[PDB]
Amino acid sequence: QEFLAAGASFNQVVTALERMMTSQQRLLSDISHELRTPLTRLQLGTALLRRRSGESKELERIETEAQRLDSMINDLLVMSRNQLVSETIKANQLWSEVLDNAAFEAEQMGKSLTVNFPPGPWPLYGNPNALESALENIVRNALRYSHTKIEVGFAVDKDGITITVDDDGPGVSPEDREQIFRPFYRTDEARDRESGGTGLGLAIVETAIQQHRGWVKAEDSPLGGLRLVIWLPLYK
Amino acid sequence: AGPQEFLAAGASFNQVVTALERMMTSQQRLLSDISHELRTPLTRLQLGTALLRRRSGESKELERIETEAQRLDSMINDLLVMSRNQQKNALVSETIKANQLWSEVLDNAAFEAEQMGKSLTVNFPPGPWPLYGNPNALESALENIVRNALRYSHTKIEVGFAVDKDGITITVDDDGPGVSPEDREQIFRPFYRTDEARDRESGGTGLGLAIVETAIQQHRGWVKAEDSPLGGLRLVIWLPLYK
Amino acid sequence: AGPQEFLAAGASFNQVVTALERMMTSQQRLLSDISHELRTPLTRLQLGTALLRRRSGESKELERIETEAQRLDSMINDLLVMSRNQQKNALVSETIKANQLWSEVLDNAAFEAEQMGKSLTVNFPPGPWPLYGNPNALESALENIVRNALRYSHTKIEVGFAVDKDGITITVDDDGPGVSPEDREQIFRPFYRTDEARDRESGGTGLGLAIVETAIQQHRGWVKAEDSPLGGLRLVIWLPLYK
Amino acid sequence: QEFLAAGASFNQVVTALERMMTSQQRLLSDISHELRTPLTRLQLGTALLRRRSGESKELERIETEAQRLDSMINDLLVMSRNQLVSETIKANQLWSEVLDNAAFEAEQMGKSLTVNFPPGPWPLYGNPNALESALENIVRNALRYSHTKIEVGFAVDKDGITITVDDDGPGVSPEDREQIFRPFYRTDEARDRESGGTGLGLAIVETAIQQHRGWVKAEDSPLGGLRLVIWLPLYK
Ligand SMILES: Nc1ncnc2c1ncn2[C@@H]1O[C@H](COP(=O)(O)OP(=O)(O)OP(=O)(O)O)[C@@H](O)[C@H]1O
Ligand SMILES: Nc1ncnc2c1ncn2[C@@H]1O[C@H](COP(=O)(O)OP(=O)(O)OP(=O)(O)O)[C@@H](O)[C@H]1O
Ligand SMILES: Nc1ncnc2c1ncn2[C@@H]1O[C@H](COP(=O)(O)OP(=O)(O)OP(=O)(O)O)[C@@H](O)[C@H]1O
Ligand SMILES: Nc1ncnc2c1ncn2[C@@H]1O[C@H](COP(=O)(O)OP(=O)(O)OP(=O)(O)O)[C@@H](O)[C@H]1O
Ligand SMILES: [Mg+2]
Ligand SMILES: [Mg+2]
Ligand SMILES: [Mg+2]
Ligand SMILES: [Mg+2]
Repeated sequence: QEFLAAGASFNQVVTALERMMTSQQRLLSDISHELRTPLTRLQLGTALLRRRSGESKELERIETEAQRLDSMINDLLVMSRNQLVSETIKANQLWSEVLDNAAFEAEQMGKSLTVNFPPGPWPLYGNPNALESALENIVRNALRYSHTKIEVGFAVDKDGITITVDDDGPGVSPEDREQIFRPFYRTDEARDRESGGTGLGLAIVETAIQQHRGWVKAEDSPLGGLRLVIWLPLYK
Repeated sequence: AGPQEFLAAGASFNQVVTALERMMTSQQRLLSDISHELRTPLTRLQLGTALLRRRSGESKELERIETEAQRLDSMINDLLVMSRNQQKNALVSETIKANQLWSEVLDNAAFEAEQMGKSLTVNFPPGPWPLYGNPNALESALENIVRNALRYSHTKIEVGFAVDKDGITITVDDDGPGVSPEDREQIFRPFYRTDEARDRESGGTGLGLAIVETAIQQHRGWVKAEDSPLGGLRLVIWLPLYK
Repeated sequence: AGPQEFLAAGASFNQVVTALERMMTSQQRLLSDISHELRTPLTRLQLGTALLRRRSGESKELERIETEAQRLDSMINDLLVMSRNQQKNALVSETIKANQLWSEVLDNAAFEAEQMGKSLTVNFPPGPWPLYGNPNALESALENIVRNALRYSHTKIEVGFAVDKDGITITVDDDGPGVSPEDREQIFRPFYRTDEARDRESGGTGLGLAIVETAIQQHRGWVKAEDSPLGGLRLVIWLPLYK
Repeated sequence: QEFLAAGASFNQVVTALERMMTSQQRLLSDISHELRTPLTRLQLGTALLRRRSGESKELERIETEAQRLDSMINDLLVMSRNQLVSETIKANQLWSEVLDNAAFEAEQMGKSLTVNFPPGPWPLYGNPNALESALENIVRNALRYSHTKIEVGFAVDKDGITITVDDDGPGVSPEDREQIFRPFYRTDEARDRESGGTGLGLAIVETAIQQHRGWVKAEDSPLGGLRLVIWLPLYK
C-alpha cells in the first residue's frame, strides 16, 4: 500500500492499481475496436459490389487486402492483453505470397521485379508474421527507392536461408548504412526526397531477424543501388 | 516480467513502476509496429480501387470502399504520430513538485490566451506538492486540457488547483459550448469526436483526450468530464500525493 | 460461410438471414461451451482459497479474492442460463404482423399491471404491419422492456406504437425513477446495473437489456434509452417494415 | 438493398447490415471484457497476498487457476470475431496437467483417483484446448458421480490412443446411456440428485472427439459405476 496516499481503503488501492496496470492494454484494445468498424464497413461495400457488378480481379484484390487488415487488427486485440509465439514453417509457404504481392505492386509502379531464385520447402521455426514483415519491408524499400529494376534471390545450405534484395536506386552512403536499421531514422537524402514516412521499416526488420538468431546487412548492390541481405537459420 | 509480478514479489514502489514503464514501452512498440504494417495492405487495397475505377467506373459501393479506406489511412497516420511522440521522450517516473511541474505550462496558457483575445484565470495556483510520475507526461496532460479549453471556449478559461491529504485536484473550465451528457462519457475514447468538432472538422485526431485518460490512470489518478458552471466543458484531474 | 459472403454471392434475403442465424447458433454454442469450461478452474480456485483459509486465516486480500471469484461465479451462471434459453427455441426468422406479434404480450402486461396495482395504457396499439425476424426473439424483446417498466415504475406505464413507410417505432415509458444521463449510455451493456438497482439488489443478472440491443440490431432495427416525460425511463425500439 | 424498407440511403443500408452482422461478435467481445475486470481484481488480490504472506502452495494454486481463467477469457475475445485451429501435440504434454488437477480435486473430495497407465509421447494433431476439455469432463464426471474410486487408463497402438475412465458410482441405465451425450440432457436420476448443472458436459466431449475423427462410448464399468471410453487416432 505504498502507492496511493497514506490513507486509502484496501478496495481503493486494489482498484487504483487495476486501472494503472490495465491502462495501456485497454487503450490498445479500444484502438483495436475502433479500427475494426470502418474496415467492417469497407468490407460490406465490397460485398455489395460483388453482389452487383459480380466477381472481378480488382475486387478480389480489395477483398483480400481487406482480410489482411482484419487479421492484423485481431493481432492488436490479442497481444495488447498478453505482453512470445512461434511455430514451424516452410520458406516457400512463408514468403511466396509476400513476393507475389511485391510483384503486383511493382507492376503498378511500372518497375521490373525479378526473383533470381525462389524460396524452397525449407524448414524454419519462428513467427510467421514477423518473418513475412521482415522480407516485405526490405523488398518494398527496394520497390520504392529504386529507379527501375528490383532483384530478389534466395539461397539455402545446411546452415540456412540467405535472402538478397537489390535495386538500382541511389545507394546508401557507407556511413548511413549502419544507422539505417535504427528506429525513426532516415538518411538525409531521403527526408529531402519527396518520399515521406517513419524511419521504422528497417528497424522492424532488424528486430524480427535478430529474434530468430539471424542477421541483416546493408551493402553496395551490383545493380547500382542498395543491397539488403537477410540470413536466417534452418530448423532441426 | 509483469509489473503486477514485481508487486507480487515484494519489490519497491520504484521498481514496480519501472516494470510498468517497461511493459508500456513494449505495448508502445507493438502499437507503432502494427500501425506501420497496416499501411502495406492498405496501399495495395488502394492500388486495387484505383484499378477498379479505370475499369468499371464510379460506384456508390466503390465510393464507400474508398472513403472507409481513407478513414483507416488517416487513423493509422494519427496513430503513428502519437506513438512516435510517446517514444521520443523516455518513460521515467520521478518525484516532482506540482508548481515545478505545471507553472511553465500555465504561464503559457496565459500567453496563448492573451494572443487569442481570451482570458485565463488561475483561481488557485499549484503548490509545492509531491507527485510521482512522468514529468513530460503530466506536463503534457495539463497543457492539452487547457489548450483545448482555450480553443473551444467563447471568452474565458479557468484553471483551479486543490490539495488535501490524499492528493491534488485540477479543474479546468471554459465558457464555450458544452458536451452533451452522452458524449461526456465517450470523449476519453480514442478517435472520438463530438459531431460538432466533426462539423467544423479542420482536422482533429480524436486521440488527445484518450492519451490523457490512459496517462492519468497510469499515474494512479483519474479524470472526469462534467458540465462546466462557466457554460462549457469542465475537466477534472485528480492525482495522489507522494511520500 | 459468413452471411456477409452469402450477401456477396447474390443469395436471397431469406438465405442471407438464415446464414446469419447459422453463425449465431455457432457463436451461441461457443459462448455456452466456454461458460461451462470456466467453472472448472473456478471450482479449483475456490478449493484453493478454502485451503488457504484453514491455514493462514482471514485476510483483506483473501476476502477480495473470494468475492471476485463469487462474482465471476455468478456471471458465468447468469451466462449459462441465457444461452440455454437462446438455444431452447430455435432461430427461425419469418414474416409476421405486428399485432399478431405483440398483442398477447401486451394483454399480459395489462394483467400483470393490474395484479401490481399499477396502470398500463397502450396509447396506440400495434397494427397489421409486416415485420421479418424471429417471433420468439421479438416477442421477448418487448415483454422485457415492459416487464421492466412495470417493476421500476412508481404508478403507471405507457406503450406506444407508430408506423410509417420506413417501419414501426415502439415507445415504452414509466413514471419511476430515471436513469442518469450517463447510465442511459451503458444500460445496454452486459452485466450493467445502475447503482440503484445495485443498492436494492434482489439479484439481477445485468444481461436482459444487452440481449435486447443485440436482438434488435440483428433485426436491422435499433434501441435508444431516453428520459421519459412520465418521469422515469423511456425505451424506444424501431424496426423496419418488410416487403 | 432488399433488407431495410423501400427507401433507405445507401449509407443507411451499409450501417444497418454492419450492425446486424457484428451484433453477436460485439456481445461476446463485451461479455469477454466484462469477465476480465473482476478476474483482474482477483489477480491483484493474490499479488497483494504474495507480497504480504509470501509464497504458498494454496496461493500458487489460486494464482494459476486464475491464469487458466484469464486464458479462456482471451479465447472468447478471439473466436467471437473469427467464426478452425489445430496443431500437433504429444499426449503426455496434452493431458498430464488435466490429470494432476483431477488428482488435487479428487483429494479434496476425499476420493481415490488412480491412473492405471499414463499418457505417453504419442503424436496427436488437433486442438489442444478441445482435447483437454474432452478428457477433463469425463474424468470429473467420474470424480463427482462416484462413491469412492476413480480409475483412468491410457492405451496406445499403431492406430491410436484409447482413454478409459471408471467410477464406482451409480451406473447409467442402458437406455439413458445413448442420450447422455446430447446437450442439456441429464438422467432422471441426476436431476433428482442434489447435484445440479447443465447437461452440457458429455455434449462438449462428443463434439471435440468427433471433430478429431474419434469416438466416445458409455458402458458398464468393472468398478460398478459408469465407464467412459474415448478413442482418438494418431498422426502421420
Ligand atoms: N532500397 C533502398 N535504397 C535506398 N535507400 C534505402 C533503401 N532502403 C532503405 N533506405 C534508407 O533507409 C532509411 C530508413 O528505412 P526504413 O524502411 O527503416 O524507413 P523508411 O523506408 O524511410 O519509412 P517506412 O518505414 O515508412 O517505409 C530510408 O529513409 C532510406 O534513406
Ligand atoms: N474544451 C472542450 N469543449 C468542448 N468540447 C471539447 C473540448 N475539448 C474536446 N472536446 C471534444 O471532444 C473531442 C475529443 O477531444 P480530443 O482532445 O480527444 O481530440 P481532438 O482535440 O479532436 O484531437 P487532437 O487533440 O488529437 O487534435 C474534441 O474534438 C471535441 O470534439
Ligand atoms: N424501467 C427501468 N427504469 C429504470 N431503470 C431501469 C429500468 N430497466 C432497467 N433499468 C436499469 O438498468 C439495469 C440493466 O437492466 P437489464 O434488464 O439490462 O438487467 P436487469 O433487469 O438488472 O437483469 P435481468 O433483467 O436479466 O434480471 C437494471 O438492473 C436497472 O439497474
Ligand atoms: N461418471 C458418471 N456416472 C454416472 N452418471 C454419469 C456419469 N457421467 C455422466 N453421467 C450422466 O450423464 C448426464 C449428463 O452429463 P454431462 O456431463 O453432459 O452434464 P452434467 O454432468 O449433468 O452437468 P455439467 O455438464 O455441468 O457437469 C449426467 O446428468 C449424469 O446423469
Ligand atoms: Mg520500409
Ligand atoms: Mg487534445
Ligand atoms: Mg430485462
Ligand atoms: Mg461434466
